[PDB]
Amino acid sequence: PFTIDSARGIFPNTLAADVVPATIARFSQLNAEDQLALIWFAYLEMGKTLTIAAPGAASMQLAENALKEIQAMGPLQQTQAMCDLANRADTPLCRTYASWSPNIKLGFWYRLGELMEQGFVAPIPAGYQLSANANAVLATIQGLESGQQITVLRNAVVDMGFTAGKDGKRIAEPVVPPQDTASRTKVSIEGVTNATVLNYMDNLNANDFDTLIELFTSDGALQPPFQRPIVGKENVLRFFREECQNLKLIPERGVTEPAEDGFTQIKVTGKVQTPWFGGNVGMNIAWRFLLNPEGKIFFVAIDLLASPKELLNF
Ligand SMILES: CC1=C(/C=C/C(C)=C/C=C/C(C)=C/C=C/C=C(C)/C=C/C=C(C)/C=C/C2=C(C)C(=O)CCC2(C)C)C(C)(C)CCC1=O
Ligand SMILES: [Cl-]
Repeated sequence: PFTIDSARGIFPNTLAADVVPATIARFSQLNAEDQLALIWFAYLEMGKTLTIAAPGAASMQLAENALKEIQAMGPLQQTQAMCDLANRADTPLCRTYASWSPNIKLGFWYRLGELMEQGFVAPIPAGYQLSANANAVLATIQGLESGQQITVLRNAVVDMGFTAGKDGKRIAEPVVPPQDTASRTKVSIEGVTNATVLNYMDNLNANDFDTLIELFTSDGALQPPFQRPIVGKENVLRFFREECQNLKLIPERGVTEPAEDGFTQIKVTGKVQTPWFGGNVGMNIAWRFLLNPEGKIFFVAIDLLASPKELLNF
């Protein structure tokens, strides 16, 4: 209850799926052309059983100029551009890409994937064989749960491009209006009646970010899977609006314990669906909340769990 960074240690029994950042770190080592081929291979294979939702209209408009620029290039330059992104080279295209929210980056690649499939953008060379390191990276990915697989792909997409500057322009999709109060569902969590936790889940499921942020302490933080804590209301609200639209949180069960100085720690496990996959992928998630004496959120971590055996009382 003293520092955000120390709160990261609550519920240390929770086995997170650290194969995901392990696998990203291996992937990130690879030659850029192998990075692109590996993801193309993983995307095609995944596409046999799992269809990516179409990118939204707003997102596509925001990426349109950059997409058109690539499509207008000669094939060799197309491949160079894609390699630039994967290598995190400093180019205008890479800087533009880095200004984008994850969803806009994902929609940019969705479009390129389609164009590569159709042959209008330079495809991976015919009969391309992955490097030794890359083949093993792909094998690891394909052995993971689908929730882990899609998190690897997202993290690979988000990592591309080049950031120059701390206060650079941030482009995101427009913010959706909150769900009308009448049509809102309420979660039920075995063992957990805590109104802060329940309001957290319900407000996020309604896209009600302005209500959600009011649950947090001024200095409070939210820690997304495999990322550092996002600290303070401005940054946490920004993150909700840019990256947390249209989720479906399906918490199942939890456990509630005292913490130092009148705090309460609560762990919840359940599933989450992203709008990119809907009900076809349920990620196994834990939430770990540290609530202050008045019930506001000082810290919440969201963990992708190593396996379903990590869900409480499987
Ligand atoms: C790149 C590339 C390609 C294309 C690749 C493509 C098109 C790839 C597309 C990949 C896609 C669309 C991946 C989407 C992943 C989304 C996830 C993991 C969302 C998780 C959300 C969670 C857990 C949120 C949970 C949360 C909860 C519960 C909270 O309580 C608080 C909020 C928080 C957010 C933390 C080609 C195929 C063209 C080949 C070349 C190439 O390189
Ligand atoms: Cl998402």
